[PDB]
Order: sequence, then structure tokens, then C-alpha cells
Amino acid sequence: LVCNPWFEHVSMLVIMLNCVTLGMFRPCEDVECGSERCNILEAFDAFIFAFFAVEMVIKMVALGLDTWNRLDFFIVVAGMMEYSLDGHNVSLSAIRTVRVLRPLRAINRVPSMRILVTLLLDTLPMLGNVLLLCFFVFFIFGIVGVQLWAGLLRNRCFLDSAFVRNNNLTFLRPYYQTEEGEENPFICSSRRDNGMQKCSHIPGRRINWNQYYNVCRSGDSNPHNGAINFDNIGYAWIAIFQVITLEGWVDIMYYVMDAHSFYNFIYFILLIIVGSFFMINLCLVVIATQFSETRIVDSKYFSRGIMMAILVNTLSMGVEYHEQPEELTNALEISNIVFTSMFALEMLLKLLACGPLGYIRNPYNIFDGIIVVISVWEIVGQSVLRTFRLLRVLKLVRFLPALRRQLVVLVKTMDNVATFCTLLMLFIFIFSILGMHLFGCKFSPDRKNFDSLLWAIVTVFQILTQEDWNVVLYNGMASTSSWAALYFVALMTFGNYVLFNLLVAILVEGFQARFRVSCQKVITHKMFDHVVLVFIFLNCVTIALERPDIDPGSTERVFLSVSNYIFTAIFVAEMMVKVVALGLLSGEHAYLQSSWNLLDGLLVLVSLVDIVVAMAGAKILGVLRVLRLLRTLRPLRVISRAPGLKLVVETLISSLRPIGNIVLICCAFFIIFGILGVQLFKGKFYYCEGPDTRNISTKAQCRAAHYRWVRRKYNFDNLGQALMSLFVLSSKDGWVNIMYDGLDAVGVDQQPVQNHNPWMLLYFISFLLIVSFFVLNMFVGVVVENFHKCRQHSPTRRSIHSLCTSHYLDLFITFIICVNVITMSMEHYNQPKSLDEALKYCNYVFTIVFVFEAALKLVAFGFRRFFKDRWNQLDLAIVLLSLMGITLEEIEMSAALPINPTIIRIMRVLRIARVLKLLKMATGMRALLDTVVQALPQVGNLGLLFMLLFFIYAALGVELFGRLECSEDNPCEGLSRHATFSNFGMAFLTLFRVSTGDNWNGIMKDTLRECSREDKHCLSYLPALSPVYFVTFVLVAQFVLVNVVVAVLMKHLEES
Ligand SMILES: CCCCCCCCCCCCCCC(=O)OC[C@H](COP(=O)(O)OCCN)OC(=O)CCCCCCCCCCCCCC
Ligand SMILES: CC(C)CCC[C@@H](C)[C@H]1CC[C@H]2[C@@H]3CC=C4C[C@@H](OC(=O)CCC(=O)O)CC[C@]4(C)[C@H]3CC[C@]12C
Ligand SMILES: CC(C)CCC[C@@H](C)[C@H]1CC[C@H]2[C@@H]3CC=C4C[C@@H](OC(=O)CCC(=O)O)CC[C@]4(C)[C@H]3CC[C@]12C
Ligand SMILES: CC(C)CCC[C@@H](C)[C@H]1CC[C@H]2[C@@H]3CC=C4C[C@@H](OC(=O)CCC(=O)O)CC[C@]4(C)[C@H]3CC[C@]12C
Ligand SMILES: CC(C)CCC[C@@H](C)[C@H]1CC[C@H]2[C@@H]3CC=C4C[C@@H](OC(=O)CCC(=O)O)CC[C@]4(C)[C@H]3CC[C@]12C
Ligand SMILES: CC(C)(C)CCN1C[C@@H]2[C@@H](CNC(=O)c3cc(Cl)cc(Cl)c3)[C@@H]2C1
Ligand SMILES: [Ca+2]
Repeated sequence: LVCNPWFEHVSMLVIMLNCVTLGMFRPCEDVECGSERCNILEAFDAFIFAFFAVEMVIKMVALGLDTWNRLDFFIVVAGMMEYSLDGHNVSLSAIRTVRVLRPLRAINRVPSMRILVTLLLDTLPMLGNVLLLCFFVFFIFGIVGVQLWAGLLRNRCFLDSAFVRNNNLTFLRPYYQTEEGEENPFICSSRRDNGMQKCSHIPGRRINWNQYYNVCRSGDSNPHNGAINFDNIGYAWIAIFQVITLEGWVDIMYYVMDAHSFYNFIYFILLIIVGSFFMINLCLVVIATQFSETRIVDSKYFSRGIMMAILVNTLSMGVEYHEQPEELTNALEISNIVFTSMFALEMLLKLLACGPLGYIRNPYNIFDGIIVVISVWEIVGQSVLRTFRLLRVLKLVRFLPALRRQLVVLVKTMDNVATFCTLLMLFIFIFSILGMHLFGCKFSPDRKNFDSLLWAIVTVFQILTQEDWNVVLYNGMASTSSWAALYFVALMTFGNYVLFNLLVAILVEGFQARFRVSCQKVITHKMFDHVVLVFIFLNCVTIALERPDIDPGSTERVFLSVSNYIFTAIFVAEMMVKVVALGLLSGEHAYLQSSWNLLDGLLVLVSLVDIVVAMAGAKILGVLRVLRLLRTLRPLRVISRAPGLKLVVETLISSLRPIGNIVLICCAFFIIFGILGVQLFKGKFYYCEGPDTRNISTKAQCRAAHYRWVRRKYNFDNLGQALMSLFVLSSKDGWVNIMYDGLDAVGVDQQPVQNHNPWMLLYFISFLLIVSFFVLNMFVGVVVENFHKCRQHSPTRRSIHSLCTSHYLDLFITFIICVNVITMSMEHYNQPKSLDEALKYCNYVFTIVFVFEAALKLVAFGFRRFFKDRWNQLDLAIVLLSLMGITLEEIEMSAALPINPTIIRIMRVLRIARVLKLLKMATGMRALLDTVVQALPQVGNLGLLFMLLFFIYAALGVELFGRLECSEDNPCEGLSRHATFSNFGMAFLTLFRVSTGDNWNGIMKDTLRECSREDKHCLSYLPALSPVYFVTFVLVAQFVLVNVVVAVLMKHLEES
């Protein structure tokens, strides 16, 4: 019965049968239970439970009163409750949600999965240290957010009560709301606040009603159906969690900037650094570390000739595009006829030399033969075979040894990843059926729904990639309850920060297992570089003061104009002195013998050319614009002058060499899928834009209805457009929308129809899964190479003294502060007056208790000894700080009111420093932070290279996108009042949003849209430069951040 191993196979068969019965559940067609199919399915489910209820009985009898066995017991008893409770209508359906755990029983039946899970469960205990750091971040930023922005997002511009009452009119809405309704609220700034958005910024009517919305008072709803707000600690953690995932975090920032103050970007910048970067990547560091701790044909010319035949054919395939000329189409087919014939000619020649048996011996020769038959078949059969022509690129593997070796390594990586992938599908399946139970037909239908298994799996996969996952969150919270946020928190936490970091650990472990004399002296002077470095910094200020809105006749323009001439002269003289002392190129140690010296030479050369053009009252405007773009690279001269920056830059370039082959393979995949996408989707990404298009079906009807026929910004018209779309897909920002266009594509001059071709999910999901694999091997390649480099390199006083030295006092304080932590979270918006008194009295008790601790500490150790410890200094600071805050509060109560409420608010917010005491107790957490401290010297320079990259692109963006405008005639999708390149200050802030990858694709869309005909000073070739600006910034910015993750990872390993 149980001894026979085939019994487990019988059990496994039933488990899979129980996975299918769960997958055929229809959310809102089975609840009625009135259909015949449901009736048989329920009987099927009952039969399955009988087996497992029986099987548990035999196992208990044979073995009597294994963690997995406990889980099996829990499923049976929970299911029995549901089955036995039948007949009671009180939350019967709600009890039916427990069956989603049944697929977990498959973990124990598969030995490979069980071992992997057991290893995973053994690493969780070491993640508590990271979990504590999460509590500090969420708790600290959860109160500061609540104390500041409690109830401010309810603000709306209301009509005056006297105005409406006296005039006896009520046709108007009570408060201003755009025609979109509550979906785009207009949050004003109260009179006592200094928010950016005021009730006087209301656009006029388009006699004027909008001018009478001039009262900003609290409304009755927060943004997103009440989902986003800081009214209490519960709602503040939902906002903070969304910021940590970097999805829609700018939207939350703009809400509080519009309501409280523009200087709230400091709060979010620290959160994105402390929590979103370090805290979330320390999870990867800890997991990865812990896992590791547990005759003519053979001629070279003939081979080269065949190589170029394949390569040229591949290039010819990617020259197609929309509205292709007829002659070009004919030429391509003729080219295909020639190339396939040439391959056929090689097919015959090799067969004769080696014979039919000899040819089959070579494995690659087999693949070549399979290609010739289809190529000839296509001609003889004269369109599905056309898409198969892309397999010809695989022939190049024969002649590329570096890539052939690399592909073997990647292919071998699938053996280790196979077990993890099976565990991931189970994780996605369980959460997919759970979502249908909770959000079944509740999203009244949105594309991101749980109405069926197919679209429940796609929505769960989409959430894991963190793309519009907050849009689904708001639907879930509004539809069922605000506590539905736990579904997304658990899905995103167990999935991204636990399971994905386990995949990284698997891969990392697998791979791991007379005048000239004067000049010669001056440049060699110790302070020469420092003197020059001062001038470079002053030249950076001049670059950062440039902006479009400078009046040419103002004194600022002439000041900037003159400063350029001086700096050009200064850097020419510095170059001139150096060349004299070293010689241009003739000498062995000549000036241009080093790349860094050469880099300067180009910069000085361009400056001189700029002067000449400026000297020339001629048609040289186009040239002037280009020189202005190259003049933003001047800050690059800082690297050579700073020894620390020079070393880190040289290290980043070296790190690229080990992963050079992966990048080449990744670049080849982009082209293969880019050409594939063009064939499928070229000419099908057009749509009719109008208020009502339910009757439009073709282009002609769109024109007849007097609407506009417009093309998507990201399309597959040609290989140029396809590569830009694939990069946006790979970046996982805006990748869902591009997928929707592919699904809805119908044909040329045809209106897209929703979910027209669901089979296109394979094209988009496959690209994301494969690319994410390549990008993961790049991270592992850098980690492995770095590790290789590291390896090769009085009686009344005595009683008090006993108490203070004893651990009892420390544990007593830790309890008091814990209570204060709970008390500090009791506050909320519009709390009852009784609570204010109760919380105030609690403050009195804590203040005196802390005061007694200081008094006892002083006597036990003494004034000089007590001040020695840093912890005691921290305690003194807060107690002094706490007394000051309470004193001001009492004066505020008193009749005298000279204290500005701003001071009282700041003191209340700064009272949270009491939590820092627990930092002393958490010995484990402090050690984890100490790992980051030891990595600061390596991480500090990487931060200097991050700010240097920001400066060059921030100044370059202002020159390019400085004058772009947003208006109702030319609406923008990514830019707004908060996101602009108007000045260097705004460009710097916008690039921070882009680096985090939050709606950075919408910003590029704004630069690709054609400028108005009437508008002037529009760059004709801006749409060509925008992809280069955003692609290079994204790749360079992400590489630097990855190397910061590796730097901390190395120190964690070498420390243990
Ligand atoms: C240290 C934390 C780390 C993880 C944080 C991740 C985010 C957690 C979000 C989960 C909490 C969701 C509840 C939020 C909330 O307050 O809303 C619920 C409820 C309003 O919703 P109704 O549908 O009942 O509307 C009623 C309308 N009158 O809010 C309340 O009224 C009070 C609920 C309790 C407030 C929160 C106290 C507990 C702290 C959050 C619980 C989550 C813990 C995470 C482990
Ligand atoms: C990248 C390797 C692996 C393959 C080679 C790819 C090329 C064949 C691609 C890259 C850029 C493509 C071009 C990008 C943009 C255009 C403009 C497009 O529209 C026009 O020519 C505009 C006409 C007008 O404005 O009047 C026609 C296709 C064409 C030339 C594309 C033809 C195919 C090109 C040259
Ligand atoms: C180390 C480098 C980056 C130098 C330090 C940076 C500064 C040069 C930046 C930071 C803040 C910037 C300022 C932020 C805000 C403004 C207002 C803004 O004014 C306008 O655009 C016009 C407003 C109006 O006319 O009402 C742009 C210029 C200025 C002074 C910016 C000029 C450049 C500043 C001083
Ligand atoms: C460690 C901490 C997080 C747990 C202990 C703190 C709780 C006792 C606090 C946290 C937030 C408080 C809530 C914040 C806001 C509200 C809403 C308030 O008004 C409403 O119920 C209206 C809600 C609406 O209109 O949406 C009633 C009290 C209540 C539930 C509070 C009750 C007490 C709560 C749950
Ligand atoms: C291989 C992966 C890592 C991507 C690498 C970057 C590409 C996404 C970039 C490199 C060059 C870019 C192209 C450069 C120029 C153009 C022409 C541009 O159209 C015009 O120039 C017409 C308007 C005008 O005349 O200015 C459309 C985008 C496109 C194809 C760009 C699309 C995005 C491309 C392919
Ligand atoms: C660059 C690195 C240092 C390696 C970290 C990058 N990662 C961080 C981030 C997550 C987003 N989520 C997914 O990619 C995803 C997709 C599926 Cl199907 C299942 C699961 Cl569990 C997760 C990525 C990639
Ligand atoms: Ca996004």
C-alpha cells in the first residue's frame, strides 16, 4: 500500500488531476452552480477529496502520529471543514478559497523540487536581519508621511457657500473636477500651506464659471477611489510600498508637491535610495551569500565565402518596411532564390566529398540539410515558411568558436534552471487561481482582469514584472476591500525578493563552482592638477546656468558669453604648455600617447572651431546647433583630474570584457526578433483617434467620420522602429501597451480589435523571458569575474551602578520604546479629541522615564565617563530634544502664541528619533549595515560617476528638449508641470525619474511627436536623437547601479 513506490506515482497522478479541475473554474459562471458542467466538476472535486481523505487515514494508521506531512494534514482538515460545513450559506463561498493550497502537495512528490524548497526554507531564517531593516524604513517613513500629509489629498477647489447661497444657483458641481471626473483630481493647496498648485491656476472656461472655484477645503475622497493617501499608518504603508517598487512613485510625489510643498522631493529621493536601492538589494546579497554557504571544401576561403553568404542574406532580410516598393519586393525574392541555391550547391558538394554517411556524421551538417529542404520547398510550393527563414542565422554557429563556447555555457545553464522554473510555474499557478477567487468578474471589462485562467496567469506575470501593478491594485482595493493589498504585497514579496533572488544564487554558485624645462616643472607640480580642477568646476557652473529662457539682451547672456572665451583660453594654454613639455606625438612619452590626453585634445579642438563659427552673418545655423551639443561633454575632463574617478572608470570598462560575448548574443537576438516583428506587425499599428469610434472599422470610415488616422509611437514599421520597441519591451517599462497593440492588430488600413489574436502573447512574453535570462547572465558574469580578481589579490552609588550595567535596564527601555512605537502609529486624520489628550499624556510618561535613565546613567559612570560612549551621547541629544519639543507645546497651549505652528510640527516629526535606540539592541542588523560601510570607498566613487553622468545628460537634455511644450493642442504623455527639461534644475530631477525607469517611455514619446507647423526653433532631426539619448542613458545608468550591487556583494562574501 504505502511501501510500494508506485503508490506515490498514483498520488502524483491525482495531484495533477486536482490541478486541472482547479484551472477549469470559471469565476462568475460557476458561482450560480446552475449549469451541468459545474455539477459534474463538483462531483469530480468530491471524489478527489475522498482519495486524499482516505490516503491520509492509511498513512496515519501505518505510521501513527515530517513537515510536509503536516501540510498534507492541514489541507485535509481545512477541506473537511468546507465539505462538512455545506448547507450553511454564511460565507460558504469565502470558505471555498482554501482549496488553492492543494497544488502545494506536488512539492513533496517531486524529489528535485523538494530539495530546492528545503534549501530555500533553510535560508529564510537569515533574512530576519533584512526584515528588521524593512520595519525601520517603513515605520520611519510611515509616520513622517502621516504627520505631514494627513488629509491633504482630499483638498479640492470648492464654490463659496455665501456665493452659492446668495445667488440661488445649484446647477454647478460643488467643486472643480475636469471632465474626466474623479479619475484625474485637481488637488489644491490650502491657504496655510505652500503647495505648488493653487485654486488660482484653474483653467478658464473653454460668463466664466471656472473662476468662481476659489475655496480650497477638504473634500470627501482621496485619489484613486481612496486608495492613495496618508490618512493613517495603514494607508501610508501602501504608498510607501508602491514607491519601493518604483512603479508610479512619481505620481504620489506630484500629489504632495501640489498640496504641501515643492520640497517634498527630498522625502522621496531618500526613500528611493535607502529603501528602494539598498534595502531591496541587500535581500539579493544575503540570499546569494547564504546559498553559497549551504579538399577545397575544407579550405579556409570556402568557409569564409559561405559565411558572408549567410551574413549578407541576413542583412537583406531586414531591409523590408511598410509601403515597400514593388520593385524592392521583387529584388528580395530574387536574392532569396540565389542564396538558397548557393546553400543547395554547398549541400551537394559536401555530400560528394564525404558521402551520404559521412555528411550525417557531422551534427552541424545535419542542421544545414534541414534548412535546404524548406528553402527549396518554399519556392516549389509557390507564407508560414517565410518566417522560418530567420533560422539561417543559426548556421553561423559553426564558424564562431567564442560564441559557440558561450552558447554551450548558457545551454548548460538550463539544467540548473529547469528545477527553479518548475517551482516558479507552481507559484504563478497558485496565485492565478487565488486571484480568480478574490477578483472574479469584479473588475467591471478591464483587460487586466482575473475572469479566466489565461488572463489570470497573464495578469500575475505582469504584476511580477512590476508594470502597471498599481493599476491592478487600485481595482482590487476598490472592488473588494482595502485589505486586498495583502494579495499584491505577498505576490510581489515572495516572488521578486525571494524567488528571483534564489535564481540568481543558483546561477552565481554554478559558475563560481630652456623654456621647455620650465614647463616640465610646472605640470609636474603637485598642485597643478588641483589648480586646473578648480577651473573645470567653475566651467560646470557656467554650463548649468544655461537655459532657453535667457534674454539675449540681459546681463546674464553677456556674462555667460564672456566666461566661455576665458575658459577656452585657459584650457588652450594648459594644452599648449603640456604639448611643449612632452611633444605632440613624436616622443615615446608624447602628449597624445594616452587616451585621457587625447580626450582633452578633441575638446579643445571643438572649442576653437566654435570660436571660428561664432566669428562668422552666414548660413551656419545648423553647424552652430551641433557644436552646442558637443559643448556639453566638457565635464568629462573631471575624470582624468581625480585619481579615484579615473580608477573606477577603468574598472567598469574592464568588467565589460568577460560578458562581451553575451552582449553580442543579446544584440543578435534583438535583430532576429526585430525582423520577425516587422514581418508580423508592419502596417498594422494604426488606429482611428476620436471621441466615439465604435462604428469605425477601416481608414476610409475614419476619414468619413472626420476623425484622425494616426500611428503608434512604438511600432514595427521597419527594423529601426522595431528595435526601439523591443528595447522598451526589454526595459519592462510600457511593455504591456506594446503587447496590446500586437494582440489587437488586424491588418493594413484596418481598425484594431481588442484581443483579436491572443496567440501573439508568445511573441512578447517569449522575448521578455529570454532577454531577462541574458541580462541575468551579464550580472552573474560581472560577479564571477570580480570574485576572481578579489581572490588573486559609595554604597548608595554601587547599587545604581549594578542596575545600569545589568541588562535589565536596557530591556526595560526596549519595551517602553516599543510601546511608544505603537502609540506613534495611533495618530490619524480627524482623530477624536479624546485621543489627542490620551496620546499627549503618554508622551509625559516617556519623557520622564528617559530622563530618569539619563540621571541614573550619569551617577553610575560619571560625567566624563558617561559622555565617552557614543550611544550615551545619542540618548542625551534626544532627551534634550524631547524636552524642547514638549516645552514649546505647553507654550502653544498657553495664552502667548509667538511660536509658529511650523516649528511645532517639525518638533513633532523629529520626535521619531527615539526609534534609533532599538538600533543598539539589534546586533544582527548593525552588522549588516557595517557591510555597506566597509564598501563605501568603492561605492563612493561609483556615486561620483553617477552624478557626473547626470550632469552631462542633464545639460544635454536642456539643449535638446528645453523648448518642448505641453498644451491641449499638443498634449504630452510623459512630460508635465513637474517633469520638464526647461532648466538644469528640472532636467536633473527628471533624469532621476528616468534612472528609476518610471514612465520613462512616456517621456520619450513626448520627444518623438512632431512639432506644430506654426512653432519655430524646432529641431528637424530630434526624433532621431531622442532614442540615442534615452537608450544610452538607461544602459549606462543601470550598469553603474549594478556595479554598486556587486561592490556590496563582494564585501559581504569576504567578511564571512
Ligand atoms: C511594516 C509593514 C511592511 C509591509 C507593508 C506593506 C503594505 C501593507 C498594506 C496592508 C494594509 C491594508 C489596510 C489599509 C487600511 O487602513 O485600510 C483598511 C481600512 C479601510 O478599508 P475598508 O474597506 O474597511 O473601508 C472602510 C471605510 N470606512 O482602514 C481602516 O479603516 C483601518 C484599518 C487598520 C489600519 C492599519 C493598521 C495595521 C497596519 C497595516 C496592516 C498591514 C500589516 C503588514 C504586514
Ligand atoms: C541592422 C542589420 C542587422 C540589418 C540592416 C538593417 C537596415 C537594412 C535597416 C536599418 C535602418 C533601416 C531604415 C530606417 C528608416 C527608413 C526610412 C523609411 O522611410 C523613408 O525612406 C522616408 C521617405 C520620405 O521621407 O520621403 C524607409 C525605410 C528605411 C530607409 C529603413 C530601411 C532599412 C534600414 C536601412
Ligand atoms: C555643481 C553644478 C551642478 C552647479 C550647481 C547647480 C546650480 C548651477 C543650479 C542649481 C539650482 C539652479 C537654479 C534653480 C532655479 C532657477 C530658476 C529658473 O528661472 C527661470 O527659469 C525663470 C523664472 C522666471 O522668469 O520667473 C531657472 C534658473 C535657476 C536660477 C537655476 C539656475 C541653476 C542653478 C543655480
Ligand atoms: C502597529 C499598529 C499599526 C497597530 C495598532 C494601531 C491601530 C490601533 C490604529 C492604526 C490606524 C488606526 C485607524 C486609522 C483611521 C481610522 C478611520 C476612522 O474613521 C473611519 O473609520 C472612516 C474611514 C473612511 O471613511 O474611509 C476610524 C478609526 C480608524 C479605523 C483608526 C482605528 C485605529 C487604527 C487601526
Ligand atoms: C540593439 C539594442 C540594444 C538597441 C540599440 C539602440 C536602438 C534602439 C537605436 C539605435 C539607432 C536608433 C535609430 C536611429 C534613427 C532612427 C530614425 C528615426 O526617423 C527619422 O529620423 C525620421 C525623422 C527625421 O527625419 O528626423 C526613427 C527612429 C530610428 C529608426 C532609431 C530607432 C532606435 C535605434 C535603432
Ligand atoms: C539586474 C538584477 C540585479 C539581476 C536584478 C533584476 N531583477 C530585479 C527585478 C525583477 C522584476 N521581476 C521579474 O523580472 C520577474 C519575472 C517572472 Cl516571470 C518571475 C519573477 Cl519571480 C520575477 C527583475 C530583474
Ligand atoms: Ca512603469
